[PDB]
Amino acid sequence: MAEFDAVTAFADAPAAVLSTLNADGAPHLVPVVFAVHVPHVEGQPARIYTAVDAKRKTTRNLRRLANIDRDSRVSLLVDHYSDDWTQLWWVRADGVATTHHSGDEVATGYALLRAKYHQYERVSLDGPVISVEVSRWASWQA
Amino acid sequence: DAVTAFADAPAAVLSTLNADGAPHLVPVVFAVHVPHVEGQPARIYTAVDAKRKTTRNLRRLANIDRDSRVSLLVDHYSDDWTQLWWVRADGVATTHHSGDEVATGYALLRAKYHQYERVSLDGPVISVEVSRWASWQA
Ligand SMILES: C[C@H](OP(=O)(O)OC[C@@H](O)[C@@H](O)[C@@H](O)Cn1c2nc(=O)[nH]c(=O)c-2cc2ccc(O)cc21)C(=O)N[C@@H](CCC(=O)N[C@@H](CCC(=O)O)C(=O)O)C(=O)O
Ligand code: NA
Repeated sequence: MAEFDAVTAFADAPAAVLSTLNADGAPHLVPVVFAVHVPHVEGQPARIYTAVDAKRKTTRNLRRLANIDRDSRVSLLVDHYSDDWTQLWWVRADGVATTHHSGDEVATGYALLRAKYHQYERVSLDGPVISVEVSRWASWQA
Repeated sequence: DAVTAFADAPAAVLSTLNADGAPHLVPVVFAVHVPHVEGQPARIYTAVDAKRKTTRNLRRLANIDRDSRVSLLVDHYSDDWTQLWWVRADGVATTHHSGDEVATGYALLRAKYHQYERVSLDGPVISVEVSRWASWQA
């Protein structure tokens, strides 16, 4: 951990990269917007929420190629890049992802995303929510 | 042109596998060489440079030496969500502690980043041969 508040810096950033494992164990990367929920009690883990944008579809037809549901281990990285290399920093969060189609976690993820991103005033939230339980934080600065 | 967009971007995220199989992520500056040779994969180079670090024996190198399979992502983010795009390169990485690929990587890095003009590079270079490209734009 570098000497800044890594969780706040990660939380305040608008975009992160999400890494999941393919079926054959190879890495896979997608960008995400997200919102961090900081623990209520000391010792409890942070959780990170991201929603998947969904078009209206049949309940059991369309399929997703990549797997979280098969392997749940994920990592998320926020980088602050600048052409001025003195201003570089990053924060990584490693954890376990769970996909939710209804229930508390969907409601919580939509609410937190709406609170963070003004854009969701005009972009609907209709898809499933991935919740990541963070087990390790790392950070670095220039 | 996904490949050119990726190549021109200043930074990417690199994913490697830890010993236990779990994903590891670190940001990188990089340079892409597309050979002008039919069937040759694109090659991405990144180095262990002078940005502050405690060791040159970084975790991502140990990972690559264990399991060569990597992915790298360029994201183009904007507050205007109409301007979003990303490009992902999946491939096979090799670490180089000496030899031709070290000099090739340093040279391509310097050609792209003015910031490296006056930096002495002497850490290892990773080269990645891309097996697949993927892309999306808003
Ligand atoms: C021990 C070591 O830590 P360190 O000396 O603090 O490493 C700091 C480097 O990651 C740091 O110099 C680079 O990220 C800087 N850096 C670049 N550094 C470069 O050398 N080359 C680049 O192209 C580069 C680009 C870049 C762009 C954006 C940015 O924000 C930073 C960038 C290490 O192994 N680092 C890892 C990342 C941290 C890590 O994984 N640590 C372990 C714990 C340490 C251990 O394994 O015991 C963990 O969290 O599991 C690595 O770089 O692969
Ligand atoms: Na709370």
